This record gives sequence, structure tokens and C-alpha cells, in this order.
Amino acid sequence: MRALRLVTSESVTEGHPDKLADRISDAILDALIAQDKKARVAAETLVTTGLVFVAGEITTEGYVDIPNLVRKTVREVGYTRAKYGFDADTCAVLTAIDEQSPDIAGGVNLSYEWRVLKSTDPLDRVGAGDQGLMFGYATDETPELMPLPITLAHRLTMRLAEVRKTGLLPYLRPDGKAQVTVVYEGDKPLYVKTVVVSAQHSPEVEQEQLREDLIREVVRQAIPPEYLKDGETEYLINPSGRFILGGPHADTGLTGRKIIVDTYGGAVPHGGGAFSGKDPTKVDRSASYYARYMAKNIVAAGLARRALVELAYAIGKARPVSLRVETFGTGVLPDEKLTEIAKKVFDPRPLAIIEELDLLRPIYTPTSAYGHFGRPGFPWEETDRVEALRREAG
Amino acid sequence: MRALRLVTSESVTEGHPDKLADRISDAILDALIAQDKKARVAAETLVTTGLVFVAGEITTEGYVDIPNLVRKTVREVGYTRAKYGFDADTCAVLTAIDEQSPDIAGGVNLSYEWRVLKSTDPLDRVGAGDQGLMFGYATDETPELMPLPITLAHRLTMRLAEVRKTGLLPYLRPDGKAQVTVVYEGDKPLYVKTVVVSAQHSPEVEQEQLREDLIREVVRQAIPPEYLKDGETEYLINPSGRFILGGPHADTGLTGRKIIVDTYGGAVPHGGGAFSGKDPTKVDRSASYYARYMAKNIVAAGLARRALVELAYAIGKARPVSLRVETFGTGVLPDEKLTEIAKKVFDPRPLAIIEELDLLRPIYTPTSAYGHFGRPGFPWEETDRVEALRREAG
Amino acid sequence: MRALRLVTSESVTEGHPDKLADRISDAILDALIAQDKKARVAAETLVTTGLVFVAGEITTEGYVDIPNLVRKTVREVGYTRAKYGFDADTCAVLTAIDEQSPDIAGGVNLSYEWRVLKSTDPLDRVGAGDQGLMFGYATDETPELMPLPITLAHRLTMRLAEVRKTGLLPYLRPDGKAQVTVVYEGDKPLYVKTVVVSAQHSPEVEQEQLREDLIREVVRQAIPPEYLKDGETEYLINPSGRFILGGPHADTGLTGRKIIVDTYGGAVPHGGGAFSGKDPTKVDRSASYYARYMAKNIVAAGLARRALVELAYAIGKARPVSLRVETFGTGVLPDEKLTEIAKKVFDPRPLAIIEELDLLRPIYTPTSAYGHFGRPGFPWEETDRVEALRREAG
Amino acid sequence: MRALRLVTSESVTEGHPDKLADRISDAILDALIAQDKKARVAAETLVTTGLVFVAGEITTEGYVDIPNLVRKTVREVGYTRAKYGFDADTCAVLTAIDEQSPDIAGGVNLSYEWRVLKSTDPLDRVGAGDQGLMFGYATDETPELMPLPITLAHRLTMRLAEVRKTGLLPYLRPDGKAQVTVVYEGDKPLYVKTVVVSAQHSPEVEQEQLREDLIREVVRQAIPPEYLKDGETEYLINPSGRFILGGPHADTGLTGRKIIVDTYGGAVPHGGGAFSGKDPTKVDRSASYYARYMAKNIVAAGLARRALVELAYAIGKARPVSLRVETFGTGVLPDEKLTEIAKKVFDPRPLAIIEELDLLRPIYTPTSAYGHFGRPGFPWEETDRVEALRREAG
Repeated sequence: MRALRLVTSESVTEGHPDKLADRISDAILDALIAQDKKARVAAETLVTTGLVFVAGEITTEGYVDIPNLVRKTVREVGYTRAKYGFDADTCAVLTAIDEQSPDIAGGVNLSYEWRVLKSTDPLDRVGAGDQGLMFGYATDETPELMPLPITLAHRLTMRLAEVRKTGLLPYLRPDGKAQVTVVYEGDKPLYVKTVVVSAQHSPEVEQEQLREDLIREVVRQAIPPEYLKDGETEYLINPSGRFILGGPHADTGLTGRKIIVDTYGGAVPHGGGAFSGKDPTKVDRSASYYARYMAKNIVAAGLARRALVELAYAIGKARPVSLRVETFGTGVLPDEKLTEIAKKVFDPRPLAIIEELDLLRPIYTPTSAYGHFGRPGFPWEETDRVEALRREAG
Repeated sequence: MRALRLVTSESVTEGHPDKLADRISDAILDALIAQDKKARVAAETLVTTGLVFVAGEITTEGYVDIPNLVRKTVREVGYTRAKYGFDADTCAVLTAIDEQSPDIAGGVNLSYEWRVLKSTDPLDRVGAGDQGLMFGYATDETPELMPLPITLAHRLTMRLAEVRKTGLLPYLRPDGKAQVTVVYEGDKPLYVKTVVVSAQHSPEVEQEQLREDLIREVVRQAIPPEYLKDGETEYLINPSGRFILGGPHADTGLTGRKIIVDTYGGAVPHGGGAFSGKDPTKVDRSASYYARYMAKNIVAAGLARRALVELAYAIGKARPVSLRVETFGTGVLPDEKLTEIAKKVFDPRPLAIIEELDLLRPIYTPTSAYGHFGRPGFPWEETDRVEALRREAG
Repeated sequence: MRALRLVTSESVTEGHPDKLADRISDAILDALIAQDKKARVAAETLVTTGLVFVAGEITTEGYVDIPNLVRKTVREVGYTRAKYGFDADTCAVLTAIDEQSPDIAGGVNLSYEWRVLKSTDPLDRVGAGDQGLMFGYATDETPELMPLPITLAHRLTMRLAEVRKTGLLPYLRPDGKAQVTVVYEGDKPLYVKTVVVSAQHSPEVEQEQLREDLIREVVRQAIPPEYLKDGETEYLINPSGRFILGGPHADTGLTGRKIIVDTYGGAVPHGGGAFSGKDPTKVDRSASYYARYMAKNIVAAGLARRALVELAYAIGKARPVSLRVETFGTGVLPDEKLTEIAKKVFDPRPLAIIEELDLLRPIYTPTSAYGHFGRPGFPWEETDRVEALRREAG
Repeated sequence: MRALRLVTSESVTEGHPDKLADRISDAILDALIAQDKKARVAAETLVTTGLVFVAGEITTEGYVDIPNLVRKTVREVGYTRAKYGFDADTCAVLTAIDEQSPDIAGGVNLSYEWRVLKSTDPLDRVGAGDQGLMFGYATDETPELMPLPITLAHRLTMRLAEVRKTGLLPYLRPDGKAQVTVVYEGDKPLYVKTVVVSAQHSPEVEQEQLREDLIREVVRQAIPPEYLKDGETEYLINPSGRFILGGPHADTGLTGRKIIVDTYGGAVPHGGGAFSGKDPTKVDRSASYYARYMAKNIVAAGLARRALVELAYAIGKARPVSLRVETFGTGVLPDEKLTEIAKKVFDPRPLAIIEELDLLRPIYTPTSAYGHFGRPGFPWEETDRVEALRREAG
């Protein structure tokens, strides 16, 4: 129980090509929802040398100027000069989007329980567009109720971005990676064994001002003091040689290729779905959000120390084929009872999720980097079902 | 031990736009490696209406005709007529690939333990190209030593492909999905609560002939009769209405958007890496394969009923930052002992992995669908270190 | 003069890939200016296997959904099934347009005579966007006041299109070409020495039924019996073997690669400008139309049998650097007097042209095939300046 | 014959996006012909912001790396920096080439006179791939036997390129235009009325140093002093305001959109065909070259002062449907006699042309700018048929 295990998780900055594609997809989604709140979006972004390629499907009654939005989006993460390896003013923007206003195409189609079963229930009205598997997780290791490794990695990359943006370390460029290996004595994290920060930078800086500055201004700020131990914690700063060129020129970036960074950083299983570029009617996003919501409410209410909520949807069906609650020996009550408690407290049907979390708003661009979970100001991070859960449990 | 839990997993056929992208990427990899086995590949495929768009990076002394290869590849999976929604003969094939002759670029750069630590060890020479987190899994629930739900799902989609290909059900078209919800009594699978198959077909056929044909020719054959139980198991065939148009026309397909389908179907955590389009020097692929190799060998050797092997790599480093073996109370020995045994039996450095499995061969197209694991004839599915493990165990 | 000359001219149908690109480009222009009358468009279309690629520059406060417009446009010229080699439903549509409101960008900046000379004349305010040389032609050999060879070619391809569209020859497909070689009495045509018609067709029909059908339903209708001479006029029908596959699949199509077909078919010099995809502020288009307008009016007023009008523009300048009129010995008056008469009757400044012909209307899609000149219902084909020219002449 | 007329012609520099597309196309053609001399090439290039798009069809089995070749080609023309808006290193290169080896597809198919007529003549064996109309021109106004205005225009843009490339005027950027209006006293050019140079430049230089530098180093070097008259010749330098922003970023460039600049600058009719990206079996190129060859030989032989040679081809036919020679009252013999003399001296069949001019060599890149005609060292500029013509004439 006191045994020692090494647990590793990682994050990338907003300037990473994969994350840049995610941000582009979600920026598109946000603009569309800003003009039309029932807009249906599946936007995929490919990012590569000299090029942004946006493809996918859109159903809306608004119009967004996509190329300008894309260039705007590329500018926000910092690719504004050619020397950085990518430049919003001079790169090509390619569009292959099937855009339909809902008069053409159709409205969202009828669920199985409406069409084959003949249900009059209005919350049954929207079925899952696709087959899906979703996992939500919460644990009291951290104040945000998140696993610590992904939390620390996210803080590292987030801070790495902010020291660049505020001008404190102006030699920094957008691309970046951070990795954290934490020592766990059973379920309790003790300290960080290894921190790795890879930061894109101008050749003006040399490795030792780079290392000292990143350790002092990024690592020690981003990682709580208790977990950093001098002489035992190993700090690796750009261990791969120098990192002058980064972003799209170096590598091809795609929407939905950072789904573990997006979620729990390898602490728990994942269902395979990607978040960005998808409107809330895609259960891949909304049901995962709802799963995080359920798990976080369950843990915050004191019914568990660790909770994993699994949702699964059959295509065309509003109601989940499976709902499960897992407490790895941490539950106040048996897991099955916790499961039924959850079934009565929560409503995992798509329309119900959308209404309960108020998902039809342009709120998704900030999720595009640094994780969808563990951050304040998101609907699925509000623990407002605590007392309902506590009363149902007793 | 007595309580009942629902476990859901799913698969897609080779005709799925995501999986089609995967197959294109791996076909490119196979073709390149056939002519040059020191070839370095990161090929990403976007698939959409009328278009295959291939981007990424390629180092070779070989030449592969990408459009001809793409069209051949689209043909194999069955998209040969416009009516199916995609057609190998008439679609556009776009290329944006940075192709490297090793004359330009360089050889792979020196690892951290070579450059910074001063290792003369040749197995230390190649470092992880990128930071990574990898999970390998095995369990004795099934003969393939894989979790049952993903196994059943894979068998469903695989066979759904084969009845189409043999002409047995000649109205079938390439796209398809299968989902399985299995009832678990704790650790033991009992029976399938729900089977869902969505199959693409010509509209000449209607759903009750479809239901009868798919239930008898796909479900009861692909799933062993013990897990099919009369009166309790529900069969859903095309619950989403009908499936006439499928593949790229309906949806955009991207490389590496089926990573859970590729692996364990949600039984265990995932590290986020995609397999297809990447040569074995990318640890995201080769180390995941190797982790599977270790776990499968450990379980097959009788040291555990279930084994999870975790590998993690720091960028530029040959040696893993974490290596862990977890048996969920199933180990013959304590997990630390099993870990030490694993470290003595296995060598998880990148060069060592490539050499131990001889991964530099054109063997990767068949991995593109129906799972990278649980299938015979792949180097990482060979349990040939069983007796070494048994000797180390005692 | 009694000596015999061979004069050849040719045309293509609306289904030719070059002409398809022209039509796509002009359709975009029409849709944009329909919404905004000062919208600035330079739209270039590339057409190839499975792909329509739209690039160029757009300046507007309107929105046009390019992919649906492209698909509708492709449907109109007849590419509706894969069998034809191109299909509106299944092809890829790519967009790489710099689209700007004048929100950034600007209205056209001030002309040279406004900025450097200080002209207060509002018709002087818009200068030529580019350096240019323009030719307009008219001749009384045909009723449309056009050179006969190009006229007969246009009539041929137009009729081939018409027998295809009405169902008279239902095996015909969109692509087609026609060539005419005429025997000349120095200057006036006697008869057609050779007619060549290449028509795309289903492989069900064969060449002697194709030959009879095309000669009787296309050639003899489109060419007046006066010019067809038994025993001397040679009919070549598909001399290249069968024409099953056509359009974008056989050949790559680009905007502005049929400029001689667009104009006079080689009777007179050309300045190099393309028409399609350009709004009327591009003098390459508007000044050429206007040149045709002047020449046609000059011939219709009886001042000449043949008239060639030369315009030349310096970049940034509203007023043409040269205006010249040529009657190849056919003028009632000396060529200089015709020139000064024209200078008094006509105003070839860009804004002046636009207002005089009312060019800011969605009138350009029908111009994309079968010639910009020689057809009724176009502003520049209106002979409403006849009486003014006649009074100036006397 | 004695009247005074203004004759205007124009040119663009190699950095003009249209001309850059031409150069890329021909660079592709040249590399292919270097590896395979029977290579069949139809390469079309689109050039725009952040993008070079190469499409078309190639039948060869040598191999050329298109992106590398494209970037080299963009570099030589001077686009090496982001501030120019376009850069060989950072732009995306897209390929949609219907590549083929002649094992698949076929060898060139049989000409009409082989397949339908039964000719054993080997020079009849290759027919025209498409219908075509070609014009060749020569006149003794200049030593090169070219019309003077386009000659001067070409010399201007060429010199504007060289003063930039060599560093003489280091503030210059690649894009540029030149126009010349020449005073003709009937047949004889007398002097240049107007020269307009529009040159792309950095904003550090302003208009009066630009004007003096271009007039002194470009205009006066490029135009012989005989045609320049101080006090009557007007020099306009960048009359359209500043020209800081240029190239592909300002305007979209396409292959074959400068065909009049390529040829005779508006002196004579044109057939509509484009040259660049096409191998010698395309009569659009080879027959135009051969027509220039014939005309130049006729003029150089003293048979005429000015000669216009028209060729026309029916699709699938080796032998021209029309051949015409016109001397505008300048012929020693009547134009007819000149025409048949031309028919016996020359052989305008495609294969004969290819052999007579030795066209199967990588010689086409230099033609991509500054005119295909009037330049030394080109096969079609060689006057080696003079004495044969003189003897046939007597």
C-alpha cells in the first residue's frame, strides 16, 4: 500500500501544431455558434508547412469568414513572423467545408426511442449521432479534483505560454512541451522525480540562461513547492538540443491528436473521441463533459475520493447503453448503489446534457489548449449537484 | 465480487473514413519501407468528399508513387463506384509531403545519454524522438489474451467486412460500425447485454432482411454462442435509420482518430499516440507494440491473469523515464518483483525494440483496421519470452 | 483577289474543362455582384480529376457559398454522373480565396489624372487597374457582325450542347470541340473546306451513327447550306477515335485559357487579357467589351464593312493612351476621321464604360462559353449608337 | 503607308506571378525531359498566397521531385524573403499530378492518317493531340526579325530583372511591368512616345531616386538611343502609386496567362494556346515554334519584308488542315506562290518538327519569361532554310 510507482503525464503549449489545429477548429465552432446557437459543426483542421487546411461539415444559418478567422487564430498563439516557422499573414488557407443552412439538409434527426420505440418524451428527442464511449474522472489529489501529473504538466505549458506573452522572456517562441514524472506512494503523490520542458526560442539565448530562466520563472511557479526537491528532482530543459524552429513547419498538426492531453493525461481509460471542432450535439464532447461533471460532483460531495464515470451511447439512441460508477475502494457506499444514485441525480441524454450545462454558447476556444478539465469557469467544472447527491446517499 | 457492471467497447470496418485514412498512411509507410528499410515516415492522411489529402514528412532512398498507391488502397477497401459515396478512380489525390533524402536532413541525432551523459552503449544511441506515454495490456479472459469487448467488436467489424468481400451478402458497402455491451460479474464476462451493428448497404435491401442476414451471418458467427444468450441479449441493426452513404462523403477522416479502437477499446488507459503513418523509430508506435509484447508474454507465462505495462519516454532519451508493471491482484509475485523481472527480460530502448521485433518490414497495412493487438502473425503478438520469464520467476 | 485562302477557327462546348473553369469563375462573380455592385472579383478556377480549386482575390460585403455554387454550376453543364468523368455531387471543391471587405483593403485608389494631374472629373477618378491592350472587331460577313469562321464554330459547339440538352441525341456527354476551315475570296468566305466535330459520347453508340447524327442534326443545322458544298466540304467526326471520357478527368482546366475562342477566333490581334472571373473594373474585360461595342456600332451604322478598334491603357490611368480605328480599306471616311468621330461619340474611360453599358449586374455566366461576342442580349452587342455616328459622319 | 500611328506593347518580369507559374511549369518539363526525353508533360501551375499548386498529367518514368524543383525555381526568380509576401522556403507546395509510366496508359496513339487512312509514312505517325491554331510572325523592323514594341518591352523587363539580381538597384523586388508606346510612320517605327515601368521595391526608396535610377539604368540601357528623343519621349515610373506589395501574395498567377507577351505582343493574331508546361508533342507549342521558324526564314531569305504564317491542326491528324503565308503587300512573289513554296520547303507534321528543331532537350525554362521569340540560341530562331527558300523562289 506504501509501494512506490512512477507516474508520467505530459502537455503541449497552444503553439503546438496539434493544439493549433484544435484551436482553429474550436474558433470556427465558436464563431458559428455566436451567430447561430443551434449550429451543427464538425470542423477538422490540418496544419503543415505554409498551409492551413480546413475540412468538414457545417449546418448553420450564419456565416463566418473562415480564412480570416484562421489567420486570426494563428496570430493569437503567436505565429506572426516567418522566423517562428509559421506566419499568419503569409501562409495559405485552404477550405473544403460542406456548409449547409438547415433549410437545406435537415434538422437534427429523430432518436431511436422516437422513431422505432414511439416515445413522446422530449428529452428523448435527440439521439446519439454516432456510437460512443466516454470516461469522466475526479480525484481529490488536487484542489481542482484532477490527477496531479496532468495538472502539473498543464500548469507548466500554460505558464510557459504566459511568460512569453507577457514579454517577461521575449526570446521564447510559441511551440512547447512539458512532461512530469511523479512519485506515488500508493495513491498519495509525494514529489516530482523529473520535469522536462522543451521550449521554442530564438537563437539569441543560450542554453544556460534558457535553463535558469525556465526553471525559475516557469517550473518553480507552475509546480507547488512541496513537490520540488533539490538534489532529487531532475530538471531537463530542452534535452534534445536546440529548438529554434517549431510549429507547422516542423510537423504536421491535426485536430484531435492530443485527446489524452485534453483529458486526464493517462490516469484513466479513454473512449477515443476528440473534442475540438464539434458542436454539443456530438456526444463525443458533451457526454465526456457530462462525465467529468458527474465524477467531479460525486467526489466533491464526499461520496468518494476517486470516481470514474463511464458512459456509452448507441448510435441513434438518446439513452446510454451503459452508465457505470467506479470508486477504486474509495466509495462511501457500494459502487452499484453509487451508480443508481447517479442515474437518478443526473440525466445523460444529449438534449438534457446541453440544457443542464448550457452548452449552446461560444465557450469552446479556451478548451483548445491546457486541458478541458480542472479549470474554473467551465459549466462541467461546477459542483452544484453536491447536496442533491448527499441527500440521495444519506 | 458478486455485483454486476456494464462494459462497452466498439470497432469500425476498414471502410470507415478514419480507418481509411489510417490504411492510406500505413500503405504509404509499407511501400516506402519495402524499397528502403531505413526510411523515416510521418504520413498524415485527410479524407473527405472527392478528396484524399496526404501531408507529412518522408525520408527515403526509395520512391513510391503516392497517388497510384492511394487509389489502389481506396480500391482494396471497396470504394470502386460513386454510388458508395467515394470512388478510387475519380477522386482527387492531393500531396503536400516534405520528402527527405538522407543526403539532406541528417541521420537520427544522438541521444541525451550519448550527448549529455556520455554513453558508449550502442543501444543507448537512439533516443525518443518525442516525449511519450505508452500502455500495454494482456488478460486471460480470451485466447488472444485481449479484453473481451474490444475482441468481440473487432471480430464483428472484421467479419462484416468479409461477408461483403466474399459476396455472401453482396448488397453490403464498405462502411460499418459495431458496438458491444458486455455484462461483467466483477472480473468475469458473462454475456452480451447489447450488440449494435450499423452496416452500409445498397438501398435495394430493407431492414428486416438486413436484420436477419446480419444477425445470422455476422453476429452469431463472430461471437461465440456461450456469450449470446436467448431472451436477454438485444440485437440492434442499423438503429440510426439506414446507412446508404458512408465513408469520406458523409464524414471527414483523419489519421490517428481511432486510437482506442486500434488498441484495447477502453479497458485500460492510453497515452495519446497514433500508430499509422509512422515508421518504427517513433516510440509512440514501436514502444506501444513492445508494451503489448511484454504484457502478453507476462500473462502467457502464467505470472499474471491480467497485466498492464506502462512505458514513458523523455524526448531525446533512449531509456524510459518510467517503466511499470501492474497486475490488478492477479500476480504470482509482488508487482515490484515482476517489474524487476521485466527489466531483466526486456529491453525497452528504441533501437533495442526495433531490432528485437525486426519492425523494419512492410507489415503495417494489416494493422490499419480491426486492431493492432489480439491478432496472430504480428511480431509483438509472439509469446516467445515465456520461458525466460518463468526462469526469472523460479 | 481571285486567289484562294484557307482560314481556320475553332470553338469548344461548355463542357470543356477550360470553359468549365471560366463558367465557375463567372458564376462566382455573378453571385458576388448580385449582392454587392462594387464587389471586386478576380477569381481563378483550376479544374482537374475529382477537384475544383478556386483561388484568386475577392473584395466584398456579400457572402457566396462557393462549394454549393460550384456544384450547381458543374451540374448545369452536365457533369452529373461519374461515368462522364466528372460529377458535381462527388467531386472535391477547394477554396483559397483572399476575401476581404474594403473594411481592410480599399476602394480603388485614385487614378493618375486625379492623384498626379488634378482632375476633378468623377469619370476620371477610376484608372486602369493594369497596363493593357485591347481589340474590338466587327465585319458584315455575318448578321451578328462577326468573322464567319469563329461564328460557325460557336454555332457548332452551341448546337452540339443543345442537341445534348434537349434529348435529341441522348448519348452525348458535355465535352466537345468544333473546328472550321473556310475557303476565302481574298476577303469574303465561299464555302467550308473542312468541319471537325469532336463530341463526348457514351461508348454504346458507334462512329458512323455518330457521324450521321452529328452531320445531319448538328453540322447542317448550324452551318447555312450556302457554305456547305457537296464533294468539296469534308466532314470529320471524332477523327481521334472515341471520346468517352472528357472534362476535368482527361485534361486540366484553368480560367482564361480560351481567350481566342472567347473573342474573334484569330481574325484579329489580341491583347492577352482574360475575361472570366473579373469584375467590370478590370479593363481587360470592360474595355474589350467596349471595343467590340464601338466596332459593331461603326459597322452597323454603315461607316465601314470591317472595323477594328484598338484601345490601349497605361496603369493607373483612366484615359486610354491610344484609340485607333481601322477599316481595311472599307471605310466611308478616312480612318482618322472615323477615329475622331469615335472619340466624340464614345467614352472609353473605365467608370464611363461601366455606366454606359450598365455592367454592374449579374450578366456574365452566359458569356463563359460560345463567345463573348456575336450574341444578342449583351449590352456591348447593342447597336444604339448608330444614329449619333451617322450624324457625326453626315 | 505614310500616316502616324501609336503602337503599344508590354511585358512583365520573371517575378510576375503569371510568369513565375510559367517558369515552374517549364522547370518541371525540363527536369522530366532531362531524365526522359520522350516524356509527355502537361503541367499547370497555380501560384498564390502561401501556395504553389501543381496539377496536370505526366507520362514518363524518370522521376522528378516536384516540391524541391518548385522551391529552387521560386528562389531563382528572387522570392527568398517573407517581406516580399512570397518565399521559396516557407510556402506550401501542393501536387495533383496524374502521374503515369507509359507501361500503364500507352504510347502515343495512332494518327488519323495511320489509323483511318492507311499510311506507312513514319512522319505521319504522330497526330495532333488537340485541335489547334498557330501563328508565326517575322518582320525586318529589328535585327532579331521581331516587331519592335514587344522587343523593347522584353528588353525593359529583362534589364529590370538584371539590375535587381546583380545588386545594382538593391531596393528592387521581383514583380515588375513595362509598357512601350512607339510612334510608327506607317511601316517604319520612328521613336518611343512613352515608356512605363512599374517596379516592385522596398519602402526605404522613394519616387525620385526610383525614377532617376530606372530611367538611367533600365530604360536608357534597354532602349537604343535612336528610339529615344529627349523632350518628346515621356517616362512614367510607377504611375500607379507605390509598388511595395507584389507577387503571388498580391495576385494569383497561372500558367499560360501571358501568351501575347510570350509571342508577338499584339502585332498579329494568336491561336489561344499556351506554351509552358508542355512537351514537344503538343502542337500548341511545337507548331507555334515551327511557324515562327518558317516566317523568320521567309523574311531572312528576302522573300518578304513581313511574313505571317498560319498553321492549323485537326485533332488526331498529323497533317495541317490549313497552312497560309501572308505578306502584307511585302512579298517578292504573290502570297499564294509563297504559301506552296513554304509547303515544299517545310514539314509541319509534329514528329518532323520535333526532329527538325531537336526539341527533345531541357531547353525550355529560359523561354518562360521575356518572350519565346527573337532570342538567340533557340532552334526556331535559326535561319538555316534561307538558301533552300531562295532557290525555290529563284
